[PDB]
Amino acid sequence: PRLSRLEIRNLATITQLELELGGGFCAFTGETGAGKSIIVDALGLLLGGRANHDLIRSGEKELLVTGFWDSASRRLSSAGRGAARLSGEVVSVRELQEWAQGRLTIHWQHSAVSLLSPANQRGLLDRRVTKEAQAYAAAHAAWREAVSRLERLLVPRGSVDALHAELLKVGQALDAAREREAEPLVDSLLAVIRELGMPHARMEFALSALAEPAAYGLSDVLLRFSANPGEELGPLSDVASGGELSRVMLAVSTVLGADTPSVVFDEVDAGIGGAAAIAVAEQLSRLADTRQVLVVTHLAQIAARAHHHYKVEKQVEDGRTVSHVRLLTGDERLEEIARMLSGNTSEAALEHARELLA
Repeated sequence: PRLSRLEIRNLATITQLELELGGGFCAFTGETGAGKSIIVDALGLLLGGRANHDLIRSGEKELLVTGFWDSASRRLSSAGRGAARLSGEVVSVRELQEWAQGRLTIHWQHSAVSLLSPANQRGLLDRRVTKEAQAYAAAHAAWREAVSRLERLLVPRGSVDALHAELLKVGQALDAAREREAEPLVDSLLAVIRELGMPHARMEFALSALAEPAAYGLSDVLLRFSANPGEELGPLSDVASGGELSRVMLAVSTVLGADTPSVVFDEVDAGIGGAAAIAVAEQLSRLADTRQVLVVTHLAQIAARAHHHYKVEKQVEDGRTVSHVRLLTGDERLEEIARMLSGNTSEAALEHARELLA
């Protein structure tokens, strides 16, 4: 159920943009900043993101972003208001978020409600030990019944104390499974991450013991990461580069899978190149075997692996240079790839382009 169509009106450098985009790996090249507005900035609004009025075109009163998979829309008004819609129905932004978060994932900018959320960091590990986790859940639920009944009432509490013993007993079994399955899981992620321009990345799952039992266990499960050799581990939110976060999100996404039909990465080509850039294009390609991945890129290595190569271009319209997008046919695409390497076609550029595409 990919994002089939995208309509943007009066957003930044875009007067009117109707984009039929679909498939697996979609690459946006050309005017990269413009591409970001389409893919990161615009789609961000559909996700129920901030109401950034800076996004409204320079001399315009209001912008509109419609997306078709079912439709969702976000309208920002220079007045100070706006509106969200789900299939033509004025809904609340909170509902737009809950709905769109089942369809879209934008990385770096919106990893917070995806994999970096406290609930999902834990989920990563807990879906490797479902048996133990379900064992806890059952124990915890049964214990809540005992506590409930006991509250409904010198008075015996014999059952609730036995159940609480199981709860801790089982709860500890869970932590043991967690720590057990953590290393192999961290190892599989690092295997990929270290090929994406972070050869000395370190990563671990940390269990934090809770004061009281949670519905999800006896401990908090946190994901800690350091990109460089000299650095100390820490939250993934503490990576110095947005691009680095994106590339770590990519790795996790291909290794363990994405949870939405469409995923967006911004800047995953940021601070890398050469070998590192090829490894990224390869991971993107694989994630696209099951998903629609939308990236804006300036590296021919990445573009050449796209199922669809879009070029963001510039045209004058009412004396103003606006943005325009269009699919690349094949030979036109080959030309673009060469331009991205050599900045203009050179028999060798075409020869390098030929290989990148194949």
